[PDB]
Amino acid sequence: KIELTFMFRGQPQEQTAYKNVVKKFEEKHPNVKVNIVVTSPDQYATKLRAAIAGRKIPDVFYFNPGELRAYVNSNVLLDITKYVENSKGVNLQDIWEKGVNKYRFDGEKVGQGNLYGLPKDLGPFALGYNKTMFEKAGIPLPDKDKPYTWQEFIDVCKKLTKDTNGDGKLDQWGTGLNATWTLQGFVWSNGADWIDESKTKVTVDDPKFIEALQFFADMQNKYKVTPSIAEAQTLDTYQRWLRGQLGFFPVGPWDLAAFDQQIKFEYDLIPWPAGSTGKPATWVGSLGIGVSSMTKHPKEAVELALYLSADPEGQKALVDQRVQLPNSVKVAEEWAKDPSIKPANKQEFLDIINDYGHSFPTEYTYNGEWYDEFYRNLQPVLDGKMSAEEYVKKAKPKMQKLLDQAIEQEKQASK
Ligand SMILES: OC[C@@H]1O[C@@H](OC[C@@H]2O[C@@H](OC[C@@H]3O[C@@H](O)[C@H](O)[C@H]3O)[C@H](O)[C@H]2O)[C@H](O)[C@H]1O
Ligand SMILES: [Ca+2]
Repeated sequence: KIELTFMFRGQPQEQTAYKNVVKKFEEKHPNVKVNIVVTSPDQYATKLRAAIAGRKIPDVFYFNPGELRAYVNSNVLLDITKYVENSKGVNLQDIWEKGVNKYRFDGEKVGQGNLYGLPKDLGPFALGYNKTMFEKAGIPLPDKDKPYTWQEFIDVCKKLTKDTNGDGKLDQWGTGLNATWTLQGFVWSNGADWIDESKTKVTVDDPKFIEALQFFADMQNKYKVTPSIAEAQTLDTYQRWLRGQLGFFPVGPWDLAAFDQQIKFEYDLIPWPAGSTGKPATWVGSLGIGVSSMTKHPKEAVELALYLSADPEGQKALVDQRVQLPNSVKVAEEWAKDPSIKPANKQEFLDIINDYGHSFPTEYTYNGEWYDEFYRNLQPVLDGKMSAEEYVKKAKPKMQKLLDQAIEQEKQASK
């Protein structure tokens, strides 16, 4: 008799897994029907923005932690605190505190107070390597604790870059990193960031940032340890990693089902190479599961969010289907130690969460437009047509204007 709309995003394997788990919810609650709206990850922001702009908000939906404050100011997210407290058996205290706190807001600041969502997951972005490739090449395996230096990383990547079938053409490469998702770790481990400590000033013109960005671009253009510009256009580097053509590529827990299906070589996880700080860095992602402030069925909507986020049955199903690591800390710790479940160094995911993982800079700001502007015109740097130094000088004032506007807009919307 009750109908809920559940809006979310995922790669094909994630869509299938969540659709399966929603069906399990519907078996458990036969009086609730869940109507699904699902998109690809890149489509999602646009489609959710449109829903909110028209005030036709789905009952339950994914959202970005960087939108939490804006969504509260505009009365988008229901305060679900009391529903979560009253629910049978639920124990959020078992869930990653880092995850739960991203969706708490006390009226002034994030991290404390009322719950406005539940964590879908934590998404530590690890570095994988192709063990099959290393062993066929006779290269000593990477250490699972001590990061490569940047120069050591380039050195091994060069050794891996070769013509393996002897037709005279390179057909295997050290790596092929996507700047959108992998620049951050090089920037951070080199002691830089997109913004200052106060999160109000753009700092991409820091020499440490420039060094990190130029190093990144140089992997393709100078050190030549990646497919060429044309080769990556022909077949993108994620696909080339699946086919066993690349030595190194990132791995998120959401990748595991796709990798189970398509990757035939042995791979394992390692820390990211470290810049001047000598400490590895990468991001820990998260999405929240929120409830529409205007839902006609808040109890059932929170029950769906809880089933996906915290319920041991719903959680076990998601972990079994290899699209995330457990939200329960104790379950995650014994998961990581189970050697029958690969990669062998699953533990690296937990090390990222507990130690060297950072948030995206936009998680700190009222909106992300300032950061999107950095990436919007970045490709000429990546393709060697413009220096890192020249680009960040040009981008910085455009970014700063947008950031200033985000800051002002928060002041206005929170009045
Ligand atoms: O193009 C290959 C894909 O890109 C890289 O992933 C980057 C993006 O991460 C996934 O989203 C993960 C979720 O967002 C996190 O905040 C949350 O913790 C996760 O559930 C998107 O599907 C990707 O576009 C990887 O190399 C590969 O998956
Ligand atoms: Ca060849």
